[PDB]
Amino acid sequence: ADGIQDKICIGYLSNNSTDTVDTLTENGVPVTSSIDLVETNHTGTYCSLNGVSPIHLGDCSFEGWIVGNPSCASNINIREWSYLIEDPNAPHKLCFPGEVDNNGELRHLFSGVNSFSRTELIPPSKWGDILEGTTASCQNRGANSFYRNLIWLVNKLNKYPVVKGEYNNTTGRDVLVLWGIHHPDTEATANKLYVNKNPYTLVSTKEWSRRYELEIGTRIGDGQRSWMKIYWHLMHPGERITFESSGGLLAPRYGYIIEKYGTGRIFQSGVRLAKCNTKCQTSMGGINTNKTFQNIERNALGDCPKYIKSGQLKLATGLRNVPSIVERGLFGAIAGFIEGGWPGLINGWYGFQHQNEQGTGIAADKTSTQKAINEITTKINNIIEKMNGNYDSIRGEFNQVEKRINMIADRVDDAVTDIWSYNAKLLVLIENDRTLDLHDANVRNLHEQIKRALKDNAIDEGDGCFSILHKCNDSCMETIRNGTYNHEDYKEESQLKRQEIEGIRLVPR
Amino acid sequence: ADGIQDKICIGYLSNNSTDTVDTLTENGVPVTSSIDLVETNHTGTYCSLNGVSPIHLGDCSFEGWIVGNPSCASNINIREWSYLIEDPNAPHKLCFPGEVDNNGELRHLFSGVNSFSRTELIPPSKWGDILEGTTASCQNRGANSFYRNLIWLVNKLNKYPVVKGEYNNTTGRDVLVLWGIHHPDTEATANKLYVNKNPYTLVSTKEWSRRYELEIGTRIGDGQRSWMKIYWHLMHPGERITFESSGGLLAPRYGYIIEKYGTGRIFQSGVRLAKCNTKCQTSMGGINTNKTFQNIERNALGDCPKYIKSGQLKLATGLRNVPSIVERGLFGAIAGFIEGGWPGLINGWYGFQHQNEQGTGIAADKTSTQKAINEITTKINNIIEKMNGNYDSIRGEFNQVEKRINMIADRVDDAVTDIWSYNAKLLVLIENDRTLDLHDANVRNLHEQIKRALKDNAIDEGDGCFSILHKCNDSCMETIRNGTYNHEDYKEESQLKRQEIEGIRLVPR
Amino acid sequence: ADGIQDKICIGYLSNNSTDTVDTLTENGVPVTSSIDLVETNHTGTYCSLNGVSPIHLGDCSFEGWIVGNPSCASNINIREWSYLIEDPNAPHKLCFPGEVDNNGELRHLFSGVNSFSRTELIPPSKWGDILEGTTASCQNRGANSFYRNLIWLVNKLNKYPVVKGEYNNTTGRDVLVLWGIHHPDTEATANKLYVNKNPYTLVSTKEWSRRYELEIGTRIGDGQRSWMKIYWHLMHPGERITFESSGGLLAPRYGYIIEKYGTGRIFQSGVRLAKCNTKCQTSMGGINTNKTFQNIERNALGDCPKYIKSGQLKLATGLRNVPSIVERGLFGAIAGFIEGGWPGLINGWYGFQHQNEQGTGIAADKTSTQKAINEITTKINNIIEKMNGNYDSIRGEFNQVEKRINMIADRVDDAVTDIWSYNAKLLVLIENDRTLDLHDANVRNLHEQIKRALKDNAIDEGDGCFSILHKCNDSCMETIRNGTYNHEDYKEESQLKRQEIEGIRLVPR
Ligand SMILES: *[C@@H]1O[C@H](CO)[C@@H](O[C@@H]2O[C@H](CO)[C@@H](O)[C@H](O)[C@H]2NC(C)=O)[C@H](O)[C@H]1NC(C)=O
Ligand SMILES: *[C@@H]1O[C@H](CO)[C@@H](O[C@@H]2O[C@H](CO)[C@@H](O)[C@H](O)[C@H]2NC(C)=O)[C@H](O)[C@H]1NC(C)=O
Ligand SMILES: *[C@@H]1O[C@H](CO)[C@@H](O[C@@H]2O[C@H](CO)[C@@H](O)[C@H](O)[C@H]2NC(C)=O)[C@H](O)[C@H]1NC(C)=O
Ligand SMILES: *[C@@H]1O[C@H](CO)[C@@H](O)[C@H](O)[C@H]1NC(C)=O
Ligand SMILES: *[C@@H]1O[C@H](CO)[C@@H](O)[C@H](O)[C@H]1NC(C)=O
Ligand SMILES: *[C@@H]1O[C@H](CO)[C@@H](O)[C@H](O)[C@H]1NC(C)=O
Repeated sequence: ADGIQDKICIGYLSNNSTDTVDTLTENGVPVTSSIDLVETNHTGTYCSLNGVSPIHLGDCSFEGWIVGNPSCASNINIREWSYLIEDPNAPHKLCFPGEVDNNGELRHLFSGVNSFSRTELIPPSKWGDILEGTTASCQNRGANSFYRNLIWLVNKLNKYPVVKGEYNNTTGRDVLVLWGIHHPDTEATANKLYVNKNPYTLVSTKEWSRRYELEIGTRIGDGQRSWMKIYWHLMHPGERITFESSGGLLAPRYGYIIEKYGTGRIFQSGVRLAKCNTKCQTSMGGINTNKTFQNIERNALGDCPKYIKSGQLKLATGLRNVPSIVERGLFGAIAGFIEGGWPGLINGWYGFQHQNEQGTGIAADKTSTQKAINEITTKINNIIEKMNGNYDSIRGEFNQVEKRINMIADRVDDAVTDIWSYNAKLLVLIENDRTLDLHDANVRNLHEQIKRALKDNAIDEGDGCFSILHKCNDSCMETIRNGTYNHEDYKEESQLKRQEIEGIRLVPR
Repeated sequence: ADGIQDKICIGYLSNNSTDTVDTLTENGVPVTSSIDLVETNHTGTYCSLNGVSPIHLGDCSFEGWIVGNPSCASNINIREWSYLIEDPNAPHKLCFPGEVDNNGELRHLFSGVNSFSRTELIPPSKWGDILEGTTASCQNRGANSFYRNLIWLVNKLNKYPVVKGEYNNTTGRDVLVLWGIHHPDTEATANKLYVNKNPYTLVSTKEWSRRYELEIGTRIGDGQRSWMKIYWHLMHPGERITFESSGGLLAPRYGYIIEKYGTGRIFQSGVRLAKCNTKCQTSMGGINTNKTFQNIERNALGDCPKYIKSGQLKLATGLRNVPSIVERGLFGAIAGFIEGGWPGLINGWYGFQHQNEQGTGIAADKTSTQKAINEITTKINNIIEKMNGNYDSIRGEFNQVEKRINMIADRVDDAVTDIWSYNAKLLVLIENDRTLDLHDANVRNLHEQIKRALKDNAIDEGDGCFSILHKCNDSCMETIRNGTYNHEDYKEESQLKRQEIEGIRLVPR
Repeated sequence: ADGIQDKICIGYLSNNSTDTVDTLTENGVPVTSSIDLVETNHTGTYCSLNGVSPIHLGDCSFEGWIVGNPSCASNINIREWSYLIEDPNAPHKLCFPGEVDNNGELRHLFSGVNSFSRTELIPPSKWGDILEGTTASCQNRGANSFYRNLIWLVNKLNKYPVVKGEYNNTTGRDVLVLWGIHHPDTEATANKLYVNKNPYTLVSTKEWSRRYELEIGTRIGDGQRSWMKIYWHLMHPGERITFESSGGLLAPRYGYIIEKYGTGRIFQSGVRLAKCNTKCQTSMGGINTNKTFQNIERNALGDCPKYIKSGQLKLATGLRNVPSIVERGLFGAIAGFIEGGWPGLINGWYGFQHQNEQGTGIAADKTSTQKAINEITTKINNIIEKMNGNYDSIRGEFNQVEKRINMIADRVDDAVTDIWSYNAKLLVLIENDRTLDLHDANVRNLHEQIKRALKDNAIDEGDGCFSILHKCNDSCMETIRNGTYNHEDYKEESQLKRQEIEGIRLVPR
């Protein structure tokens, strides 16, 4: 074949790429590397959350558990929980027919509590010459009993003196106090249990006072015609609460001393509780990741990636080194192998390819490729580390009659997810174009430094290569790659060669 | 005239620019085309919403309609609605002076409902040896009557036996049950209507229980001194509800089986209900658009563009082809005509203008321009189609005494709008710079490919044009345009011409 | 030193930088100037808010103030407030033991009130033949007294006739109406004060009706064993309210006409009230800035920068004029002085540096720099001026029992702040890359312009400079700078010089 000038090319060195990204302007762009911004894996189980175990309520509802239905696990030894797991259809709810007042708010406050201790508020003896009602509805191991937290005060010897009890919160923390009223199905039952005419109960702190009378009538709860209503109050430190009754009162025995609460979630049973720990629990499973987005489950609690409605989002890190870059004046070469291999993050080289009489080869330019790795590392770290806010669900606990406020809370969570989801999808598409164009600008900048060093000693072939107008052996090549080439040294030889080339004619003149 | 070299210019072809955009860095930039991102057109009427008609409550309030004020249109035949339209001063509210308990919640749940069916819960005969009170306050076809949904139980022959009724929700769906209590103005009226001393009403499900006694005294509603309180509960499947009364109960007759509810809005009357269908209904009119933003009305319901506080936002799609582009080394030509017309999205071509002895002309480069159309299309489709979230108002239904929560919910809607408003205004400005810059970059790329083809056979005039150093007739120009021109074919002629040009002296040596 | 050709260099003229910023891809980039996007300075005091004074409740709680505890300053003369400052341990609350119903809602609506006036609802005479109860718990002006806004109706001559009174809202505005019920500690006290058996109060509008009976028993408030409960209603124009009692009513005397309410905040005492005015009040102090973000305090009210969780964010405006730009083909010079000084926005100039046999000098290119100032100004103004939404806290007032809605509101506030926080941090990083890159493109364009004018009469040195192939005295330099230089003028000279330099040999041939 005809003789050819020695040649040096500046551009990309990499292997063949398989994995593509999308950019705002282009689809299915092959690049040498990328990262996934979205977490899709999870444990598929309920785990501890940041070292703190949840409580699985098993066969019991929250209400049954918190009031102390003796068919439920006692909470005498509980110290903390991160979240609760509850069976919507748990069999053991309130053992004796009744309801809990404001129980959506109570669920929300006990969804997680970081410091919890059950405490005896008032000893059973304080109420005086009374006895304690028990019921087959609320059995303890086959014996008739009652909620662990309350005392059903009833007549002794057919008398019911006025009873009184009080509790001062001296614990230095918040204390949950529970009490109730039993409403008889008949006047006969009321007369029998409580004796006194027009029984009343009066409960007060220095901030509020409530008075309760009996609401007589037949109800349709299972296993009883009468009915109980349960009430609660969270006392701040220094509060005082007093109870007085001539009949009806289900007296407070045990309360809960609680600190750092409302910090959990009531998740639904089904998914299994496993021995494991995660920094982000969702209803599908626990997530352990350094990714800042997840597309698994909107219902999430803890140190979480933001949920987004998205498929995977691949953030380009490497090079667009495909055959067609030549149409933009860029050079690239493909090679299964180099030496010291390819850099991890960008997979991985700006560099040179040469040809002279001694042969061919490729060589990386470490200094420029390092500035690129730094720029890419800086970009990725800024996108990731600046997302340092709070991204678990915006969510509350609500009961059956709180549909409006439940709906609006869930909508605001959805609206916040919509802003994040669009922003994430666009940032990635935009930044992918900017990263690919950044690699191009970098190699073009290297190409211009070479152009500048070669001056009139080389023809710019417009494809990222230079044809050198003198003999350029491996030592010459290495002076070009290492920035020490001096065009003066070869001026005589180069002007003679340029003259010779200028005179060649494809069709004879 | 003096001799001139044949010439080819690479750049923009288009007609005159009638369309200006703003960019992050410049105002009033003329471009050959853009698209509007914000919808400003609407029907000015209330329409069907994605195939589902609303209900115009006409001269009735929601309360009147829902309890069945006989002056209001029966809902016996209604099966569904997308939203409600209500006159805030409708004359027909509760016909007999009264109130509906928790009516904000009730409004919110009935704002729209996908499957609705009225149902007779309990036959009027079940209540026993009672009669039914009617009233001139509630006339039906001129006759004294009562709400369709309730039965005013009163004595028969100066007897009022205890009445009982119950309803088992066996429907597989949610059942709204309504009931009330009448509170006499005097003990005399209470004795006359209900007979029994201290009459009571007891209503209960297995989940809750309420007991109601009469609250006697004169009220100020129009046409009556007495007063009614209406109450409701939404039963889930399997629930059971019982009624018992010795006087005062306004007994349940008709309830409503409902599925997929709380999905609507209660819009205010004034704007007219037209025969039409839209995917997004606002209080101003229906919006039928593929735009993703609207600036018409914040109160919007359905598959909606997100409401933003903004003027129109023009996204540039076409070319910055103005005379001043030459200051940045770019060529452009303005033509009222080109064979085959201009492309739709960019309203302009990348391409060529030429001059030689045969004459002058312009020609589109189809390959480059097509690549641009793909890029702009992909860009637009991303910006638009990635916004597939839920952008109608974050809003609820609240009554007069629910001001705080209403205020808060509205502020959240507004803050969400403030996020999207800024994001939209800025994205457009930013993306317009990118788009106009991308077009430049694309024609600079063409110009460079030609530069590379012509090599030393053309002088780069720095204005987008090359002065060709040989005769280049139409055939030769087509080889340049179609990428087959071979500089070697004209090497002798081009060298001779260059030598001649270098020898010329404007001012004689 | 050897003879050198005359030279002109195109690029940046400025002083040493001393100012750094970060970009998405690089940290600590020295720039000639930047601006701070985040406000960090505040008054450290409570000020008037946009000309409207707050109210410092001093040693009274809001309840105590609004009901008119005589220990609290009278609000007879108040016309408005922008916000309230309250001691959470204020000693003067309700002077007689009691509670205010729905007091969190009340706090929220009175948090700031733009038009307020106290008004006499019902003259004391209306209630008929009763006397006014007073108490040492509520002393005023040396004597037992009672709340300013209420009258404790008690018997006269051991009779308590049924009292009645009404108020019609004909103010055209909303009117806050307060009433109460006294609950005796004993039957003996009830029979003594009110005489009648089973005393009742009936309070009704045309929209609702409430009946209150006495709740007898001993409470634990300081200084009294009985208890009062206080109620309110906000009447819209046209509303009518009626009161009737046979014992217990604390009758309404003064109410409040209000307009544009719910607009404030209840800040906590501590920070002192000062004679100042600002547009944005935070719990840390007043903020008077045109910046659109602040990192001072999340609890902020008014015309506010958005609170973000961020350090300072420095937006690049000036030039990246550092020695290493020459590696990217760019020229810059550093100088202390230039005729007329540096432009303030970018600090300072695109321009020229020359050298010939008359000496060396720099000169600004005013036309290209002004374009850059316009571009940056336009950028800044878009970023700032398009943030014209509402950015103070998403917040409400709640009482102690309203923990869940308070937590959820505060969470929404936080999640909105999290969006703006990430967005502001990224946007500054991204725009800084784009600003410095824009300045680079601008000077490269000026350089290309000069390149085009010099044509073959100059050697492009690839560092921003041109070696001119002829003598170019200062007049010649000036024709280059002002775009009148004509290469034809120096063609003969330049070709002779080029041919000379081509023949020179560093090592003799
Ligand atoms: C709860 O606290 C109160 C104080 O608020 C206690 O009542 C005081 O009891 C002391 C004697 O221990 C008396 O000297 C005071 O006169 C009482 N003060 C008041 C204001 O009533 C009460 O004993 C404490 N209750 C419990 C269960 O410990
Ligand atoms: C509502 O459901 C209850 C419970 O299924 C029905 O009461 C049952 O009625 C049958 C027929 O008389 C008796 O044999 C059962 O013993 C009853 N069960 C209970 C638990 O009482 C009741 O009839 C249903 N009511 C209506 C109106 O459908
Ligand atoms: C409040 O308004 C009511 C309703 O307008 C007034 O009651 C009317 O008083 C007029 C004038 O004396 C009578 O002729 C009407 O018959 C009344 N109508 C009704 C329905 O009551 C009442 O006087 C007003 N109250 C006050 C204190 O101004
Ligand atoms: C550059 O390469 C030449 C040839 O290998 C070598 O002799 C010289 O030391 C190198 N200079 C630098 C700075 O590495
Ligand atoms: C390009 O134009 C030349 C000159 O007219 C023509 O003969 C040739 O076939 C064309 N080639 C292509 C690839 O269109
Ligand atoms: C440019 O420079 C020349 C020489 O200094 C001067 O005479 C002339 O007026 C200038 N031209 C313009 C257009 O400013």
